[PDB]
Amino acid sequence: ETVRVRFCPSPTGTPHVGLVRTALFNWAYARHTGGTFVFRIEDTDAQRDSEESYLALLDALRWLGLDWDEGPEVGGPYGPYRQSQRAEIYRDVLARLLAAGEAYHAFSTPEEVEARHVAAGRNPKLGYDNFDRHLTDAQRAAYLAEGRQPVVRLRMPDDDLAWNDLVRGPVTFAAGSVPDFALTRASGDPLYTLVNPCDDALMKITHVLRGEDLLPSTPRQLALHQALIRIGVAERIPKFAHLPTVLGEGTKKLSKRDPQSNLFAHRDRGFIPEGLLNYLALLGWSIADDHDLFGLDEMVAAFDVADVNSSPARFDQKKADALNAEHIRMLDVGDFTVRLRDHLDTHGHHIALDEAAFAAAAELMQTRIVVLGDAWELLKFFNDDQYVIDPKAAAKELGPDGAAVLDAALAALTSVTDWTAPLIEAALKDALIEGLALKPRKAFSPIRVAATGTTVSPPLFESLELLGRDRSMQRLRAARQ
Repeated sequence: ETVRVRFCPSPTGTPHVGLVRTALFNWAYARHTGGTFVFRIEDTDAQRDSEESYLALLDALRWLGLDWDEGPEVGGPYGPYRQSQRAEIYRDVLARLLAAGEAYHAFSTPEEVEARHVAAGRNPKLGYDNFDRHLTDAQRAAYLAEGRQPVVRLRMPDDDLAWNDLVRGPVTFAAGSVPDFALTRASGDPLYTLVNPCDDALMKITHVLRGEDLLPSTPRQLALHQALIRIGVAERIPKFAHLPTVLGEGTKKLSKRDPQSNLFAHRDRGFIPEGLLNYLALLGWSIADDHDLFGLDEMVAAFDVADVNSSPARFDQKKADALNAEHIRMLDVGDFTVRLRDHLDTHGHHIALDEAAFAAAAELMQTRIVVLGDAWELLKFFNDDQYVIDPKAAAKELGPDGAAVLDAALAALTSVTDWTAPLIEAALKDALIEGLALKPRKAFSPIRVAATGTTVSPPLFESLELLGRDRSMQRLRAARQ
C-alpha cells in the first residue's frame, strides 16, 4: 500500500484483446488492493490514426466497465497524463541525470563501435561498447564543432542485473551483459527508454504489470529507476509483473490481422461486457480450481497478480462464446431485453414487434443465443420485409404431403378463439397428430416453414402467437402452393 498501477498504451489501431487483458489485470489489481489505476497516454510518437485510436481505447475501457482514477479527462495529482504534454519534464530529468554523471553524451557511429569490436577481436554483433564514457571535454567539444549530434546514454552499474518478477519469479542478467543504453535520439528527443521509467517514477507507480514481450527492457529501467532515486526524482523501485503472451491458433502470438484479437469484433457480434471481462480474466489466471464463471466484483475480491501463471494462454473462442452465453443467461430479463433491442436496432436490424411482443420474443432468445447478434436470424421472420421461404425448406416440407398438413392446420386454426400458444398448440396437435396420425416433428415442420420461412425457429407455438392470427393464417394459406 498504496498500490499504484498504470495502463499506458500507444494510440495505434483498435484495442486488441491482449492489450485489454493488461488493462483488466491492472484494474483488478488496483481495485483488489485498494489501489490507484493510472491511465497514461504514450503519444510521443504520434501517427495518423492516433486520435482514431485514442478514441477507440477509451471506448473499449468505458464499454467494459473499467474506469481510471487518474488520466485523461479526470486529471490527477501527477499530470499531465499525455506523454506529449510532458516534453519539459523529460528535458529537465535528462539535464539532471547528465549533471549527476548518471548519464553521458555519446558520439559514436555504429561503424566506429564495429571497428573497435573488430580491433578487439570481439564480434561486432555486440551492442554499444561504453567507449564514450571516457571522452575528454576536448573530444566532446571537438565533436560538436564537427556537427555530430550526440545521444544521451545511461551509465549502467557493473553488477548482476536482477529482479523478482511477480509472475516469473527471479530473472537475472549477467553483470556487464547489458550495454549503456540510449535515452534520446540524435534529434535530442527522449525515447521510451527514458519516458516510460521517468513517468513511472514520477507518477509513483509501485507495480508494473505488462506483456512479457517487454521483459528484456526491464534491467534498463531498473537501472534507470536506480539513477532516478540517486538524483532525487524518486525513492522506490517498482515491482515488475510480466503477463503471459496470448496465443493465436498456431503456437505463435495471436495476430492483429486475426479477427479474434480485435475487441470490437467480439462486441460487434454481441459479446456483452460481462462475458468478455470473464473471458479475458482467464487469459493467464483462474479464480478457483472448481469454476471459471464469475462476475467482475468476484474478480476484484479474488485477483492478485502473483497467482498469474507464466504459462502461455491460448485464446479459445468456444470457451469465450460459452462464457458469454452463461452471462447472457444470467441477466434479468428486463436488462437483457433492452440490450437485445439496442444491439439489433443500432445494427439496422430492428424487429417489428411492439414493446410487449418484443419482450416475449427476447425472453425466448435469452437461452438460445451465444451472442446478441444471433437474434437477427432467429427473429427476422417477424418482419414482413425480411420474410423469405428458404429454397430447401419449401422443397422438403411444402410438397405433396405438405398439402393435407397445411390444409388440416388451416382448418384447425380458424376456430381458435383466443389466439394464444396453448390453444394454437391444442388445435394443431388435435388436427395433425391425432387427426392425421403423424409424428409431431413431421406435423409441425411444414407449419414452421409456412410461418417462419425456415426449418429452424423459436418455439413454434409462441412464434405463431406473436405473429398474430392474421399473418399466421395469411402465411399458411400462401404456403400451400
